[PDB]
Amino acid sequence: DISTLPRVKVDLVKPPFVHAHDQVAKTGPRVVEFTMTIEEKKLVIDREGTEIHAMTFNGSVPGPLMVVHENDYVELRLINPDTNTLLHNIDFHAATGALGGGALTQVNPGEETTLRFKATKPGVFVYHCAPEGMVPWHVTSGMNGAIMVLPRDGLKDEKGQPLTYDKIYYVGEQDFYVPKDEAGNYKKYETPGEAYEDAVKAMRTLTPTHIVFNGAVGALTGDHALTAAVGERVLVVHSQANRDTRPHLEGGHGDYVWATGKFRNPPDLDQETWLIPGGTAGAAFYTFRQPGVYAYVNHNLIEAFELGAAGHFKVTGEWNDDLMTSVVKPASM
Amino acid sequence: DISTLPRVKVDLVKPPFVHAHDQVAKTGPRVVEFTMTIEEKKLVIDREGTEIHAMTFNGSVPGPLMVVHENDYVELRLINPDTNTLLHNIDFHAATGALGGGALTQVNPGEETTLRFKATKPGVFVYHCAPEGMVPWHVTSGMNGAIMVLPRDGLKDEKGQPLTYDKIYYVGEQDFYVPKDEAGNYKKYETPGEAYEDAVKAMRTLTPTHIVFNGAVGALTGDHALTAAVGERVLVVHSQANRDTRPHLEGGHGDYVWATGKFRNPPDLDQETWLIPGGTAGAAFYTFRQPGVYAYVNHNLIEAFELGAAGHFKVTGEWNDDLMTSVVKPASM
Amino acid sequence: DISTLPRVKVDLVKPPFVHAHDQVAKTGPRVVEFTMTIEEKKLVIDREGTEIHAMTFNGSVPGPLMVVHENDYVELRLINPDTNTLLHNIDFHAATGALGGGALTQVNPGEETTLRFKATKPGVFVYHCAPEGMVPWHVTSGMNGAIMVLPRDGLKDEKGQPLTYDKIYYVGEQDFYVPKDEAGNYKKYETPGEAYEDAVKAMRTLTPTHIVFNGAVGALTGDHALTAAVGERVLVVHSQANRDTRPHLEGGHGDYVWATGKFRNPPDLDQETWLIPGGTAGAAFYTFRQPGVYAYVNHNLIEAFELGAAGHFKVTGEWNDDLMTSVVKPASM
Ligand SMILES: [Cu+2]
Ligand SMILES: [Cu+2]
Ligand SMILES: [Cu+2]
Ligand SMILES: [Cu+2]
Ligand SMILES: [Cu+2]
Ligand SMILES: [Cu+2]
Repeated sequence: DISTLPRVKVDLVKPPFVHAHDQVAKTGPRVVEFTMTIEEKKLVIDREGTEIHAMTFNGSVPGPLMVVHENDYVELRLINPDTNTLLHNIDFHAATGALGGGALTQVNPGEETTLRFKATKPGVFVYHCAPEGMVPWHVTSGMNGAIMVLPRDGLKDEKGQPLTYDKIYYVGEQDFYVPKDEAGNYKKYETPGEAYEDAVKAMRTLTPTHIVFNGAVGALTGDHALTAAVGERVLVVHSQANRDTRPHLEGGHGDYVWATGKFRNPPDLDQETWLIPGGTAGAAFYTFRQPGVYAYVNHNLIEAFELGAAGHFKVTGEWNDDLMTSVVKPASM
Repeated sequence: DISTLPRVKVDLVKPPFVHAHDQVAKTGPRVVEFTMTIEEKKLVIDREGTEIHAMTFNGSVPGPLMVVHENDYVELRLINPDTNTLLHNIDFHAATGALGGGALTQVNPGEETTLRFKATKPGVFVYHCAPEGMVPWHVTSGMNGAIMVLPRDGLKDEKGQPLTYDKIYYVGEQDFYVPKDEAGNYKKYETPGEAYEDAVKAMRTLTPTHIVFNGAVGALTGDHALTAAVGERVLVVHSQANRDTRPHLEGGHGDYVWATGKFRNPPDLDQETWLIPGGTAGAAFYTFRQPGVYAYVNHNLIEAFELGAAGHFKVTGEWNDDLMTSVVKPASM
Repeated sequence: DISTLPRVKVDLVKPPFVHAHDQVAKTGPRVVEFTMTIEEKKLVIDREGTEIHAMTFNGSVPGPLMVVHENDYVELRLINPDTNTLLHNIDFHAATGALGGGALTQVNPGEETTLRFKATKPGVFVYHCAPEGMVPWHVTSGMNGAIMVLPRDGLKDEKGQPLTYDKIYYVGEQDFYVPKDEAGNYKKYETPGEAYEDAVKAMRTLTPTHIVFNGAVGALTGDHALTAAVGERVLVVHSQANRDTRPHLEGGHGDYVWATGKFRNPPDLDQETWLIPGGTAGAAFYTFRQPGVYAYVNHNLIEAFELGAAGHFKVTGEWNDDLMTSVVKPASM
């Protein structure tokens, strides 16, 4: 059966960008092959130069977004180079059985494996490392991502009508728990393991030191701000593998939102803010109507502006005065 | 076009009360004019006399609830008297563009401005101050409120049938982060700015010192308890601009609930408790069936009874023994 | 009227098990009688032998799950033996009036009472102790449970079709706040009251020391793991009376989920993870398709694997290679 199915290999791209794909499937079910390389590396996450030892899928935090269609077969080749120091594996929330594949993908440095699973349920799902005994440590070190399983006939609105996006971005939100000394300064380590004992103590406080989008404070700002134009329909996929988040587009809305990310359910309309539970991926669809800068944030504003969970959207186009206008510019009474 | 539209001016009232309005619009679209004055003032929030320097819209925490209809134009005159010390602005989650209006409403003390925006989406929304660089500080100082955009034909249930309320109350929940000394006592300041550095440090703990309804512990109790009668249909609007909350009416339910507050979506039925994400406004509809005192609380009972997120509902009428009855009063075995 | 109704007495069983009942009612409305005895007792909650003074309904944490049908009358005899030291009562989120019955069920040690209420709304609800002045203390000491009010014609899917479960389990999640000394060690007490002052201080931190399923770390693991077989339809009822939780079945899904637990609403489909707000009970329906061990967890993995919110499901049957297969077992590159 499967031997008879067509196979296509796809090359992943770095978040927030997404690899090429078709919204409406043009072919029948296929075996979609992906390759990911685990990479333990140092990452500086803030403007003060705070450095951590991140555990990543393909060298990025979050790991890349995989896109397939309902009933396609996902075949992943997972490689753990001998330059790494820890055992890793992968748990797909999209898969059925063996801890999402975690029990079948345990690879020590210098090992590799290939897992295949049927994408039976449509929606956006979280995937993350989950080694027995140190699950939270690997997950909060940046080892998680997301996979999107699109219905074979694309997305639809609450009334069964087609929803087509012009652009898609993947925002991975990550909570970090950096160990601190007596005065409150962050500690630095030489190797991932040298941080273990301290890492566990920091996690137990349940209080993150940093909460970031795309691996670092201000990563989606400045020259890296997300872009769009008035009239463009954008789909924003957002994931949080360990903690709740409440995305909000300052100046806009979520026209159609799947907060818990499962497409067989009708979307919620006109959302101002939505709750994505820790360990879930959600998606929001919006058509830009005004140009300018938009602040895409986790709406616990302390987490957004003090901890790092904030990004920018830069939109081009003509301003619509009917929707909004300054009748009297700020002036002296 | 707009010059041709009828205009009506409305005077806001102090929460939990709401200004006069029509549920079902009796006129076509209009320009609804509101005026709000920013007020930085000292507020004591608990029984021990803990005092803070609140930043308010119209002198209250929360700011007043504005009510308009879908497709009406909201025109707000925002005044920042020269008696204030900080720059302020306003971000309407209900508006489209320029950070909800935040980028067009920056007023220094002694300045005023007038913004107009089209209320294109129905539902209850949060509005809050958002000055670049000190957003969380202003928001957690009490500078937020809510606006309700009613469908032109009023509220409807899950089956498209009309829902009419007899009473409406606005409960604004506020998380405060009061700086403390070594022993755990709250610090007092002379001016808002003298608290800034300390305020930022307290917020980063992500742990509120107080979580209150209507600006203070016990503000909606005693002589200020919310009132209703058996048979009355009540709509309770609840907002939290920065933190998640889980409202619950002890002794009752949310017959029809819009947890994320957007009316184009069908309400959730028979809710015991619902989650309102930080940065969102929700609404719950309930018909009282029993007289007595009801405890309206944030159902994280520590936040409710230890931190202050609890209010009272006092309902008059006849007790229904079919619904509930004490068969054997507490007595010695 | 009620005098004329048939009456049946039911004997409760210890969680995670549930007492015998019919999904589809075979009789008309009845008076369902239950008896519960309050029990203050010492409980060790972790592997290090940490001991607490729990306040329980029927000697367990959580209290037992009660099952009745819509419009049945629940009659509870609540006994507080003279061996107990505190006053207790019961608040049913399923009931209407008098604080869910809390105002009518205040019993001092050596007292008992009998309350009756009409189960007018279908769904799973939380019930908990709520004595004026020490509500959070009693609730976070383990004094809460849940009651399920099934529609008279059983559960149905999003399309009105019948949903029948073969097995049902009740998972009660409990957040504990154990007082600690200067070094971080847990304090031990002789009597419940001797812990009061310290208990209040620990709760105010809003940071649990333990978050467990069925009263203890690892309570639903090993020989006590939940069991099922491939092909079996299982309903998992989950409750949290004070704090939000985000259940997730590692290796599976929630085919049909009522996150806020009210059956008059259509279920959410194909959920990977769902949010149950503090003070709520939810239910998830799943048909096992693969054998093996599944990790049922609160998906804030720190709370799950460091604090104790994790259990096991052990499923028997034949492995399905179409759904998942290891193409290349972990091997040296
Ligand atoms: Cu790993
Ligand atoms: Cu906002
Ligand atoms: Cu301000
Ligand atoms: Cu309650
Ligand atoms: Cu009690
Ligand atoms: Cu997981």
